[PDB]
Amino acid sequence: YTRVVWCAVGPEEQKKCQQWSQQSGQNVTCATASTTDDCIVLVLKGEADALNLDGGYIYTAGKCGLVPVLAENRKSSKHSSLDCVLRPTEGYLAVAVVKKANEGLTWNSLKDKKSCHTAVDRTAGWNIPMGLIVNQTGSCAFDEFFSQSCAPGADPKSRLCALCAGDDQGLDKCVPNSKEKYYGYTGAFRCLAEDVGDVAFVKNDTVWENTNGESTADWAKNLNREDFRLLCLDGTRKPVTEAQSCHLAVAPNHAVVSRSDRAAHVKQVLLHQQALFGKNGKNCPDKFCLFKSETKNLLFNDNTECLAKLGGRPTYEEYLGTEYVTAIANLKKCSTSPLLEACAFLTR
Amino acid sequence: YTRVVWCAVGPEEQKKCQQWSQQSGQNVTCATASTTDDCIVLVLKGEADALNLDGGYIYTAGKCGLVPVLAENRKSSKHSSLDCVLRPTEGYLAVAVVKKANEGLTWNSLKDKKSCHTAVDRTAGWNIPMGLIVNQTGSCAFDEFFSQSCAPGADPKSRLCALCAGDDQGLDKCVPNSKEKYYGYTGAFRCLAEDVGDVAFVKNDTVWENTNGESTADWAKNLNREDFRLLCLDGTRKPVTEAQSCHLAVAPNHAVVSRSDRAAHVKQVLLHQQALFGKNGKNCPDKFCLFKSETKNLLFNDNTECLAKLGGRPTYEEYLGTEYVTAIANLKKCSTSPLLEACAFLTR
Ligand SMILES: *[C@@H]1O[C@H](CO)[C@@H](O[C@@H]2O[C@H](CO)[C@@H](O[C@@H]3O[C@H](CO)[C@@H](O)[C@H](O)[C@@H]3O)[C@H](O)[C@H]2NC(C)=O)[C@H](O)[C@H]1NC(C)=O
Ligand SMILES: *[C@@H]1O[C@H](CO)[C@@H](O[C@@H]2O[C@H](CO)[C@@H](O[C@@H]3O[C@H](CO)[C@@H](O)[C@H](O)[C@@H]3O)[C@H](O)[C@H]2NC(C)=O)[C@H](O)[C@H]1NC(C)=O
Ligand SMILES: *[C@@H]1O[C@H](CO)[C@@H](O[C@@H]2O[C@H](CO)[C@@H](O[C@@H]3O[C@H](CO)[C@@H](O)[C@H](O)[C@@H]3O)[C@H](O)[C@H]2NC(C)=O)[C@H](O)[C@H]1NC(C)=O
Ligand SMILES: *[C@@H]1O[C@H](CO)[C@@H](O)[C@H](O)[C@H]1NC(C)=O
Ligand SMILES: *[C@@H]1O[C@H](CO)[C@@H](O)[C@H](O)[C@H]1NC(C)=O
Ligand SMILES: [Fe+3]
Ligand SMILES: [Fe+3]
Repeated sequence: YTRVVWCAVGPEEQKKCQQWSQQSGQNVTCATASTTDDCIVLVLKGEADALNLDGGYIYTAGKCGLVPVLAENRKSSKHSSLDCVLRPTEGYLAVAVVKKANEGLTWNSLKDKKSCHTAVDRTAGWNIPMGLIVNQTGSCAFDEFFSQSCAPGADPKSRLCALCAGDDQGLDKCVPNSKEKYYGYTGAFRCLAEDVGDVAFVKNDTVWENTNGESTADWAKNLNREDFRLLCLDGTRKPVTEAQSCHLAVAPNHAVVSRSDRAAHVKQVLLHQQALFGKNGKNCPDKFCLFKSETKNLLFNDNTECLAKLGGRPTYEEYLGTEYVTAIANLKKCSTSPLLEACAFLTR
Repeated sequence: YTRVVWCAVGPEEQKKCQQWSQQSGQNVTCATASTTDDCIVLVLKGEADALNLDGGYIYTAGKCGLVPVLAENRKSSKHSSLDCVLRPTEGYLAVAVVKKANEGLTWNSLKDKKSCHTAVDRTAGWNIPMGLIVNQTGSCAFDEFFSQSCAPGADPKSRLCALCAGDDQGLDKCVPNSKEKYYGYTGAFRCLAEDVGDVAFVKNDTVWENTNGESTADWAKNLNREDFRLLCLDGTRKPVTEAQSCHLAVAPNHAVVSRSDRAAHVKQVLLHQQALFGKNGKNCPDKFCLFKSETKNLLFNDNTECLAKLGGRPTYEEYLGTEYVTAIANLKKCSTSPLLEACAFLTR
């Protein structure tokens, strides 16, 4: 079994993964589930080997005994010296984003507003904001804080899914995959853009990448980053240019996880797939580009330069950092997740 | 070591080999094992010298350090001028064959149909089809693709062996030798003919040789090649007459393999045995015919005119060709062979 089985979340990821397999000569093959949690179960059971996860999902994989292998790396501010694969990773910036023409809306007037979330359990979409809201209100009732939300992966019957749109035909509302119109960094921003929500919980990069002709998609085509502001924790609003002083927190980068027994194999194969199909890939763009989709962050973020090595011998705890682990642990006391309950005994 | 020890797969091949030995004055001697893999292990151990193999099996022999000696050669379309032994080899046409009266069945509707295979690891039976299926689906789960199969050599407990019938008393179901009813080119076609399966993976020649009174066997006696069609890769069906435009791939011809140290010896001896017992053999048909069995392609294909010389100094790679080698290597990423694991350990 030299093939590395990649877990694709949803049918759009599955098409890119099938492409990847064909061009990889089955050095990579595809399993699919409708959700990230399902894919974490596939890797647990050895029906799949790996997938690239948001840090919040890495927490779930970690509790279930999976390990981080390689981290997403985007273009930094300084070094063009060190190779991308050896270059220190820079955490992305979790921001709350509002329309500039919705004056009166601050961090402190968020209660019973409409929210857009990348999905439940994701770092910028959910762990960071809802962690802060629960901590500030001293209440576990984050499910009643917003009047209405789109938070893919929530209970589809609840107000947390009220604003989710699903497919073109409106099927699979609130399913935490890319077939849901408002799923992900893209989808949550599109949710704020089409004014379905008052606030979107996304990362700094998402705002830039979908404004001022930077995206070619018809909803994002004619968007100006002047029509948007960033809610800061100090109550103030600011332009999207001052993310560095107006962000909720710094997220650890999306990273690949595997079973321990498969990590070395998965690492070696990916370093080589990156060399062939990465940013400066021998076979990118004529054959296949690993880090490009229909600008819909399939398998990897489209802004991924390469997958980088980590420190020596890292656990999910070391990778995410003690602080973000404690913030997650605390928010999770207000909830139960099936996978966290199922796997709880492994790290207790 | 002037004796050439021939490896016979199964007891029917052993009877023909013993006959051959007797008539050869022990210029040829017989070893037997129950499977082709077992026979390749005998040659590895020096407990035998040689046998005639399908190209897929030649890949396994090759990885275990064996070399090709002489190729099967059947009647071509053009030259009756050049001697058979000097005449370029053409190589056979791997086809998917259906009943014409199973309308709706194309290459693209094959999933969870019933399949018939010559055996696991054979070129037309397995490598070509399952290579294409795995590449198209981007999945290594070829074992779950068909609902049920007969693929001799598969796990006898699995669905890949579900349709295999064994011997007349039903013993040794799925054993990859001629005692299994649906073993080989003949057996896989008989599997389609008796409607045990919806598709058979065989070569062009097998269809012709068992239809329109061409075979005298009771299952093949009353078969019309109008009641059969060829699945093409472009989705279309076609008559068995247009194999040239409706084939999965071109297979390298079955060929004799030996240890490197034994190739020249085995070559010299066989050229002479062919002269005595081949198609226009001095002693064929009054004493012994090397290229005739009880219509069971024993040791050699019955459609073999002679064994032909190869180009100067060919490896298994050069003989099978870079493209078919790549296809095999890629399908083998989805599997593990103990024999290939052992041989990697003891060729390095
Ligand atoms: C699919 O994966 C295989 C397995 O890794 C890839 O082929 C392998 O590529 C490596 C690295 O380039 C080769 O290693 C080389 O060894 C030679 C010494 O013989 C050295 O000169 C090179 O510097 C390098 O270390 C290796 O030959 C090769 N392995 C095999 C088994 O073929 C292949 O590129 C991948 N294909 C795709 C489409 O991803
Ligand atoms: C917030 O997100 C945006 C989008 O990722 C970040 O803007 C990016 O900033 C970097 C500098 O750190 C720019 O990199 C430059 O790339 C060009 C070539 O593309 C090159 O000429 C320079 O050498 C440099 O490396 C990048 O262009 C820019 N992206 C966009 C679309 O404006 C920004 O850094 C993030 N903000 C914070 C505070 O982290
Ligand atoms: C698919 O397989 C069939 C069966 O092997 C092939 O048909 C065979 O074609 C050969 C050579 O073209 C025929 O030989 C011919 O024999 C006559 C005299 O017997 C001679 O005048 C010709 O010059 C030629 O040598 C052979 O009889 C025929 N066999 C049958 C049973 O039909 C067919 O060629 C293969 N298809 C492709 C596309 O390769
Ligand atoms: C696998 O399929 C794709 C398209 O279907 C093709 O481009 C690729 O070369 C195929 N691989 C092989 C080994 O044929
Ligand atoms: C057997 O081999 C010897 C030695 O090469 C040769 O002279 C003889 O003609 C052969 N006999 C048969 C039956 O092939
Ligand atoms: Fe994230
Ligand atoms: Fe064959």
